[PDB]
Amino acid sequence: RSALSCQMCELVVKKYEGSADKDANVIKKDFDAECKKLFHTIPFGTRECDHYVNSKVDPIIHELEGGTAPKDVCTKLNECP
Repeated sequence: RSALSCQMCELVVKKYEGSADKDANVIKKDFDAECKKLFHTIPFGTRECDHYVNSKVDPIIHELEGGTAPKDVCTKLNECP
Protein backbone atom coordinates (compact mmCIF):
# COMPACT_ATOMS: atom_id res chain seq x y z
CA ARG A 1 0.00 0.00 0.00
CA SER A 2 1.14 3.51 -0.83
CA ALA A 3 2.58 3.55 -4.32
CA LEU A 4 -0.02 2.03 -6.61
CA SER A 5 -3.20 1.21 -4.73
CA CYS A 6 -5.49 3.32 -6.87
CA GLN A 7 -3.58 2.29 -9.97
CA MET A 8 -4.10 -1.35 -9.06
CA CYS A 9 -7.79 -0.60 -8.69
CA GLU A 10 -7.60 0.74 -12.23
CA LEU A 11 -6.09 -2.59 -13.20
CA VAL A 12 -8.63 -5.03 -11.80
CA VAL A 13 -11.41 -2.83 -13.12
CA LYS A 14 -9.78 -2.17 -16.47
CA LYS A 15 -9.61 -5.94 -16.64
CA TYR A 16 -13.14 -6.39 -15.34
CA GLU A 17 -15.02 -3.44 -16.78
CA GLY A 18 -13.26 -4.36 -20.00
CA SER A 19 -13.12 -8.11 -19.52
CA ALA A 20 -16.06 -9.22 -21.62
CA ASP A 21 -15.96 -12.42 -19.61
CA LYS A 22 -17.55 -10.97 -16.50
CA ASP A 23 -15.39 -13.18 -14.31
CA ALA A 24 -13.38 -12.04 -11.31
CA ASN A 25 -11.30 -15.10 -12.09
CA VAL A 26 -10.16 -14.01 -15.53
CA ILE A 27 -9.98 -10.51 -14.09
CA LYS A 28 -8.18 -10.80 -10.78
CA LYS A 29 -5.75 -12.96 -12.72
CA ASP A 30 -5.53 -10.57 -15.64
CA PHE A 31 -4.57 -7.81 -13.25
CA ASP A 32 -1.66 -9.86 -11.98
CA ALA A 33 -0.69 -9.93 -15.64
CA GLU A 34 -0.48 -6.17 -16.08
CA CYS A 35 0.70 -5.96 -12.49
CA LYS A 36 3.58 -8.40 -12.23
CA LYS A 37 5.07 -7.44 -15.57
CA LEU A 38 4.07 -3.82 -15.05
CA PHE A 39 5.29 -3.69 -11.46
CA HIS A 40 7.91 -6.33 -12.13
CA THR A 41 10.68 -3.85 -11.39
CA ILE A 42 9.20 -3.00 -8.01
CA PRO A 43 10.43 -3.92 -4.53
CA PHE A 44 6.79 -4.65 -3.76
CA GLY A 45 4.91 -4.94 -7.03
CA THR A 46 4.21 -8.60 -7.69
CA ARG A 47 3.83 -8.98 -3.94
CA GLU A 48 1.18 -6.30 -3.61
CA CYS A 49 -0.34 -7.70 -6.78
CA ASP A 50 -1.06 -11.08 -5.22
CA HIS A 51 -2.07 -9.00 -2.23
CA TYR A 52 -4.57 -7.08 -4.32
CA VAL A 53 -6.21 -9.67 -6.55
CA ASN A 54 -7.57 -11.35 -3.45
CA SER A 55 -8.99 -8.64 -1.22
CA LYS A 56 -9.27 -5.48 -3.29
CA VAL A 57 -10.59 -7.37 -6.29
CA ASP A 58 -13.67 -8.63 -4.48
CA PRO A 59 -14.70 -5.17 -3.25
CA ILE A 60 -13.58 -3.18 -6.27
CA ILE A 61 -15.57 -5.50 -8.49
CA HIS A 62 -18.32 -5.07 -5.92
CA GLU A 63 -18.48 -1.45 -7.01
CA LEU A 64 -18.47 -2.02 -10.75
CA GLU A 65 -21.05 -4.74 -10.25
CA GLY A 66 -23.28 -2.46 -8.21
CA GLY A 67 -23.03 0.31 -10.78
CA THR A 68 -20.11 2.36 -9.52
CA ALA A 69 -17.68 3.55 -12.16
CA PRO A 70 -14.07 2.37 -12.41
CA LYS A 71 -12.99 5.50 -10.59
CA ASP A 72 -15.23 5.98 -7.58
CA VAL A 73 -14.69 2.32 -6.77
CA CYS A 74 -11.34 2.13 -5.02
CA THR A 75 -12.28 5.52 -3.63
CA LYS A 76 -15.43 4.11 -2.06
CA LEU A 77 -13.20 1.46 -0.53
CA ASN A 78 -10.83 4.19 0.59
CA GLU A 79 -8.60 2.53 -1.97
CA CYS A 80 -8.28 5.52 -4.28
CA PRO A 81 -6.08 7.17 -4.47
